[PDB]
Amino acid sequence: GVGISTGTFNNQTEFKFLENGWVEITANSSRLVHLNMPESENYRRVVVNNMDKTAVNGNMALDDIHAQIVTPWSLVDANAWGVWFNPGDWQLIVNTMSELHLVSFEQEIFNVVLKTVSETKVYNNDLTASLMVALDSNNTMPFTPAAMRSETLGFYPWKPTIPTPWRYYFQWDRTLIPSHTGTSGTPTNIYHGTDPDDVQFYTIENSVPVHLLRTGDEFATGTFFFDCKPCRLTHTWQTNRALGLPPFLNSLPQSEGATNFGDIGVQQDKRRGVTQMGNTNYITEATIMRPAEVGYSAPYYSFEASTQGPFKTPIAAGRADGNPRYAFGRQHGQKTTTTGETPERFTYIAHQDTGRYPEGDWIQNINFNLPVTNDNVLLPTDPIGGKTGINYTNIFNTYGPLTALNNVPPVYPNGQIWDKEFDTDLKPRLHVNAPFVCQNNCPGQLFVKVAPNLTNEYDPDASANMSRIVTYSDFWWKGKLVFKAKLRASHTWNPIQQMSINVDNQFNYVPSNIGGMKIVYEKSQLAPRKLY
Amino acid sequence: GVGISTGTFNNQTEFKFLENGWVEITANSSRLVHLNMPESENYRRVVVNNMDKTAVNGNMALDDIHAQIVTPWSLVDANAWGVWFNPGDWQLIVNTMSELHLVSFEQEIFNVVLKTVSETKVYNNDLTASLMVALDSNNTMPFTPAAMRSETLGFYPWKPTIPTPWRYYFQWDRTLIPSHTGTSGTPTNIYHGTDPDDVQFYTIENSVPVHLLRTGDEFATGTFFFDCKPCRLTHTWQTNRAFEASTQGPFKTPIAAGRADGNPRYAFGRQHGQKTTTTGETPERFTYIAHQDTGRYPEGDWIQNINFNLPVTNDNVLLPTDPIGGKTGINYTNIFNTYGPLTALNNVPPVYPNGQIWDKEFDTDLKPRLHVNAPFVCQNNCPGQLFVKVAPNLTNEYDPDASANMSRIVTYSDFWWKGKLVFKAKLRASHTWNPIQQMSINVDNQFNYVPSNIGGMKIVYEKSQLAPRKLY
Amino acid sequence: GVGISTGTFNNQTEFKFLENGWVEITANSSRLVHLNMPESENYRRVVVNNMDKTAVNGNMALDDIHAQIVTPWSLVDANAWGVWFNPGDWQLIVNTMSELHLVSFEQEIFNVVLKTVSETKVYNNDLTASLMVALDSNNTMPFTPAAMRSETLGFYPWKPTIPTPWRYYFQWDRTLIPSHTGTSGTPTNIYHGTDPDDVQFYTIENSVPVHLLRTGDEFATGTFFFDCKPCRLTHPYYSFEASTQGPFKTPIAAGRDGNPRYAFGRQHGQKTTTTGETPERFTYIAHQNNVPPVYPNGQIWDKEFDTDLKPRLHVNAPFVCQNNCPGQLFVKVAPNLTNEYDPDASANMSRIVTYSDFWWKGKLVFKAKLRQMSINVDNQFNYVPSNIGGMKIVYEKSQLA
Amino acid sequence: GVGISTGTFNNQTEFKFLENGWVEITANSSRLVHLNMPESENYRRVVVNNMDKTAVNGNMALDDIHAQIVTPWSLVDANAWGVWFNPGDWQLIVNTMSELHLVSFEQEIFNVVLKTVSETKVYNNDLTASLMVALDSNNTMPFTPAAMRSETLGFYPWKPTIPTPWRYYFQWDRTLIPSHTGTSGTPTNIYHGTDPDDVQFYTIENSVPVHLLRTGDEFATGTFFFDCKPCRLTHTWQGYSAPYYSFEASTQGPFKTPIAAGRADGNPRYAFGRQHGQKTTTTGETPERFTYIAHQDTGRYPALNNVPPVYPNGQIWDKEFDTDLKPRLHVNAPFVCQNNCPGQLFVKVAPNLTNEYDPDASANMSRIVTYSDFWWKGKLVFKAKLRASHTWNPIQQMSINVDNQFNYVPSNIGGMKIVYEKSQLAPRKL
Repeated sequence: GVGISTGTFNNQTEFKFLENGWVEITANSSRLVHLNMPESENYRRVVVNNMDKTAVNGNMALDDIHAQIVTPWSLVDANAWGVWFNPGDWQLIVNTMSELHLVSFEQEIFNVVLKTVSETKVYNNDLTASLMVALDSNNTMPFTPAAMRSETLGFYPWKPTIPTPWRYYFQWDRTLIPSHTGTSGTPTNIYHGTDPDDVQFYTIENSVPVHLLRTGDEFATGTFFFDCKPCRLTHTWQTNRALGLPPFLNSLPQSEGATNFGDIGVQQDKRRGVTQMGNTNYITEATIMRPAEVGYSAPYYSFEASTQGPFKTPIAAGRADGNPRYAFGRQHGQKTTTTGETPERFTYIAHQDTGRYPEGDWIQNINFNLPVTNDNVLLPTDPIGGKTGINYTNIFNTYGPLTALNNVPPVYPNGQIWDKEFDTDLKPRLHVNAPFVCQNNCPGQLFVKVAPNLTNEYDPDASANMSRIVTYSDFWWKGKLVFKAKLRASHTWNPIQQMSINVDNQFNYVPSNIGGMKIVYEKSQLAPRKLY
Repeated sequence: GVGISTGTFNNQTEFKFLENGWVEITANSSRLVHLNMPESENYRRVVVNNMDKTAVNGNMALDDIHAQIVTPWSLVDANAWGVWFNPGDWQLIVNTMSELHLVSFEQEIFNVVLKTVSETKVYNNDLTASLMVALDSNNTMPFTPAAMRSETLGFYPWKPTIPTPWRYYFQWDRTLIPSHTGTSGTPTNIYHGTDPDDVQFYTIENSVPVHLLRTGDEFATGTFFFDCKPCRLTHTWQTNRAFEASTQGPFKTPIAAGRADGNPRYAFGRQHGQKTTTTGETPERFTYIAHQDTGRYPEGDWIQNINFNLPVTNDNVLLPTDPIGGKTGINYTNIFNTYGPLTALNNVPPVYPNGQIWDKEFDTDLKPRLHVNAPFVCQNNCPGQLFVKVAPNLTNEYDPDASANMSRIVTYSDFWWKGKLVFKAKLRASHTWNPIQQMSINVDNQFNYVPSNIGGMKIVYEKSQLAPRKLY
Repeated sequence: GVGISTGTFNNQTEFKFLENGWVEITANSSRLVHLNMPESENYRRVVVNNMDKTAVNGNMALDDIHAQIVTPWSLVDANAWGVWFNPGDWQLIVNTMSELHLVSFEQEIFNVVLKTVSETKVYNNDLTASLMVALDSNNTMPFTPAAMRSETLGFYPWKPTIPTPWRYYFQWDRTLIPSHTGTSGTPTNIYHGTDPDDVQFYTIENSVPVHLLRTGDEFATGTFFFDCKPCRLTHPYYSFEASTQGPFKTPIAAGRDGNPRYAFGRQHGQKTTTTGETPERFTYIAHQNNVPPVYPNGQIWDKEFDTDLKPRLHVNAPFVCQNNCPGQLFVKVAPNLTNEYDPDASANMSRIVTYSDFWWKGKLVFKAKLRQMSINVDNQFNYVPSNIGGMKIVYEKSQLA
Repeated sequence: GVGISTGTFNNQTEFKFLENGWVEITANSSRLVHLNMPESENYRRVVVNNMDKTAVNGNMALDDIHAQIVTPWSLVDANAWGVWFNPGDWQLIVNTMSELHLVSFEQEIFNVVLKTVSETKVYNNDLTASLMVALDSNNTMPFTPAAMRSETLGFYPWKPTIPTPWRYYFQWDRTLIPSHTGTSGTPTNIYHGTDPDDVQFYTIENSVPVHLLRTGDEFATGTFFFDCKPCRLTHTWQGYSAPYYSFEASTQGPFKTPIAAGRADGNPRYAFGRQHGQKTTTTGETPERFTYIAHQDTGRYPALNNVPPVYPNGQIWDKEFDTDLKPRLHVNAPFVCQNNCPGQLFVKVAPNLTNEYDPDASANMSRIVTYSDFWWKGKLVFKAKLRASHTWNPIQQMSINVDNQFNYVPSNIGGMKIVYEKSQLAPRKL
């Protein structure tokens, strides 16, 4: 009936210790989700067009033009680490466990309450109204991970949260020919409408079943089961220079201090080993053959254009090029007592040395005369196309059959957990936004809406928008996300880097006088691992 | 559903007589517990400082500096004698029993009502709203017996009661070098913040399973079972003739048996024994002069020289009259400590109605031999503290990116709490020719035990260990 | 749920004839019972003293002095003949029956309704509030026959009734030396307070269980079986003794108050449409060893004394329970508290003004043995309604033969 | 609970045909019934007296003196033909059938709604209040047929109906010597109160069980089974006489001698309101009337044949007299309940008291203004024999024609009426 609860709030996380060094980490997350009725019941098609800001030359990268289908429904997205683990739990994971698997995910909506507002304001319960709830178990709707906008559920168990108003991209065609400031004339900045071939208009009602929960009953998702490959919570330091057998040292130092270097015994042209430079006798640490290349130079801050306008070419590993910058609000880590629209921001400087240092690169001639003359070496000081600001490494790619790379580290609290794999015939090696990638199917997106609570005046033939009783709902959401992880072992003599509270970072992890809270970013790959 | 009563009120107590002179004393108690929504929904970390009062010299003892996590939850606590027994039941216990054992404790929250106020005031039901209830069965949270502040459930079956807003200590560092009036200058009185090594921020949500109870629901704490050693309800007459500081600042070194010092003074309010029709904020107070005569008497103790010449000369005897440290007012008995391998002590008596029943044993490697505040000490585990909080009834205007405190429909709950506490007690036997002292109603104490014209009750303290016992 | 009926009203009397001239008489009675909040939620101890009147010489007999524990609980008492039989049923009983046995008794509370008042006035329901009901099956609480104070349930099936606010005596000591008019000076007339040996402060909360019925729930006593002897339907003046409690009239076992004089209000037989505070009154001049039943105001049963030696008859009831008597039923609207309650504040708790209407249904079984009262022109209009809905129940004799 | 519907509306007349020429006719009827709270919760002994109108000499027939017990309870009565059969089904019955047998009657009160009125007026539900329902299965209470006061349930399934407030006769003694215009002296015209031998103050509470239906409840009564002799829908054309317009004087004043046969005198003249066949959109207080000129020629002009049915206003059944010797017929209903009759169903809304109540105050109690609406469903089962065409010629039949056409279909402003229809049509050989 009305007065009987239908579920238990639970935000614990158990660590269940299995045989042979595995821990099943069960993350439970519970949230009171608050949902206003939509602005309009009708699906809208809206084009955004900042021609005004892109027509001023040089502002090519600020291109916000897109089309989207604004939708009445709202989405409950739990795909972020902060929804599940607190800083203590994340510490216990990263400091002690070497690899991490997803196992399962499930959701429950329970204890729905519906309320109506009447004008002072009086709030009255509507026992007859219903929360409309839909689960895309089949992944027929366009996937929309809310972490890329920081519109996931809130990361504090106590605060209530709100679901993201749903929307998805529509077709559009655009050309934006770039232009520096001081260009002679206006480039062709124009919007070409939409290709009829590419139209896809989706609706929740026609695509998936919908449940009219009312105040007294639950919605529950079956246990979805992942099959993803392990994310590894440990980072690799070995550049190409640090793979294989180091040279033998003949004059070892005989006293302490940095001044007392050791020296290889024999001249560089009389050394022995394998180089991959057929015409050159010099065997050096730069020239000696290595098994393969760790990381790759990629053309940095390259913007590339399709039918739908320009976009940045992503890069798999950063050195600050490549490293991700997260901007986030007060639900999701910023100090809740701060005023102002301005988001808090961090840049995740990962530990791993799979990146590149472009200012150190160079290319030189096949002849390889040793003290290379000016005409025979292209340096990062040298201009391509006469542009002093654009050296060759900006326009340069060395991906190849020998490139080795790591998956992106987890970013706590804002980074995605899982991502859907593309339906392309040829699929990318990695996704730069989440560690785990769903191979064949991914957890169904959960859509919520409050039903149209009509008034007596309604006439469908009237042109104006329908009159609705102003309704809102609160529903408790409970998630259970299960991981399986392997405890580390101390192979080295020396201890490893670890996350720790200290005098500097102390008060980031406890509330303030007026109860303000924050969640700082914590690095997810601390222990070093052996690449070779 | 809504309209069905989900549990029965019961405040009886049953003396069920077992074989071999034992009794199962079962004490049911039931209360109407009134709960407002939190002052603010979020956890706060609040530092109290009273440098204004301690900086004036000689007021070292008045140090109140601490840090605490103010928590939206409220705590329901039954760890006090007056919750369970009325003066007649206690009379029967103290006059008839020789020893007392704790057996079991259980709880139920039942008949939850949720109500909201709209502006004059008009009062409406919210059948959809829910009371959050959490039981710390594994004792993850710090133990906080409300009896030491006199914030337990009320001691009257019929009056309603309130749960104490929960809070717990958060680590702080402090130094307060003591000084007398007439010291040269202000001594070191500074608050050093918090050691990062020691931070512990607990939340009910991350630690305890939280039950939501709408108006039709129940939450029964299952029967917990104690294993504590007996508490003697008898006092030994025989004797042998037959401030310190640590990281957090100064505290008094407790004493196990008073004569004075060492005799506990209890300050309590109108829920907890004060004449309920009194006026003003002043607490009612008693000092518990226990019967047990094992406590020493410093005004009659002296040290004398090993030579032990009978009429002592002055330099061969130390008296309480003699200064130590040049102080006219302090003598050797203040520094003197006699505790050694030979020392024997009795466990602390029960203090009706304000005293605790049980306390959690310390998780130190080496345990104290007794606790002053409770007669029973939970060794392996203790009954889980029960936390309550009405869930946030939000308005339509909520936006979590807004920094200001969330708007909430003013909501309050009245829920009935029931508990059953079981004791096992042994009857006494007359060994002496003479009778023993027994508590009774007399011409003096008569009107303490019955209401007044305007319906005002009081509960007077009653001595527990009335009958004498042989030490040896 | 809320909207489901939880019992059936019944006010029929069933005559069921058994073997050998015995007949079972089952008197069902059902009343709508109205109950306000307690005046104050606390137990009070209140002393009545009327020295203003009894200090006048010659007023020894007008001594109202006592002490009592005024209690929030209210008592539902059915212990009077008028609650069970209308005058036609009593006519059958007295005309045809020779002797009467009390067999069994049961009660139920059902169809509880709780309502609240917001001030004009609007009467909103409260489905969450509850009615406390308690039953003293073990006879822990002091026995309180409401029929002596004319405080039972009402005698008409259709008029709603109220329970009596419960109270019980607290010990006091008094001396009142009697004096006549024309005495030389004031006699000794003083109140000594209370003896500590005699103190007994009972509470319903500590002594008996309590059921917190909301609205959709019922309460039933088990059927109680009496042990009582049969009642037969066939046939120093003004000496006052001083206890420690003060002076009291010595009861006299037989008639020519003298013969018992009953004073009663509109619920209990006075013409319902008559005005004023003045009660209706009669004196029951019996024809006659044991006391007769008095219809409608007389008691049915009483409990025997706890003393070792026990009275041979009770002047106030025909039947006397020897081992134990039916449990008294107590009721109390639970505290419907406001949001501002501070229990450490001195003042009384602020309560939402709430009231309850609940239906009481009793069954009482008798056994009688078959062995005249009649309507005539003078008494004709006593047993029928008046033009404006008036009603009365006149007194009727019992030991006719 | 509250939100679940308890039973289903049904107003279908079902004709089930059994060979050997017998038809089982099941008249389902369903109504929405509206009930206000009583004027007072008290039983009241009211004497009516019109000595003013009867003191004018010659006005003996206008005598209206009686005593009655006005009762808070209200009566749901379905004992009339129009409650069950629409005119088309009645046409089928009178045209095709020859005789009828009553088989059974059952009733239900279902989907109860209780409401309260607050002062503009604002209407609120009261889920806790209850409707008191009482069925007198043992026939303890006096029999009160509502048809002769035109107080049965309404005849249209769509219009909601009200139950009649219940009342019954209390004994009185009244002498009225007759007179005429020009009589010199005032005749004896006085009221003698009542004699104690005849006093009977019945009350529902003492006589019947009562069920307190809240909102989710139903009160389905049992299935009563009649045992009456057949009623024949065919008239003889081939008698007895009596004193025209005689009045007899028992102790309870003059009353007309009923005449068992018709031709005006003997032909019953009905008078009825808007629920019971008058054009619903007519204004004014005047009732619509017809005189039922029965076809049968048993009367004479200045067993014998039974009274015919009078659709829509006439009774269906009636109690047999409790006297030792019993009448040969009743002038009001075709069927007579030989030794038991269906329980009268009494309905009341229980007192919804206010907080200020004091039962020792003399004034009337202060109740919350509450009213109920409850659905009523009944099922009346008949057993009937199809006729046979023994004559050469066709017999008279009920039919629609250009004159009576617009009696049977509604008007533009939504009006309806039910004109009477003659029941006994086919001639019968004596």
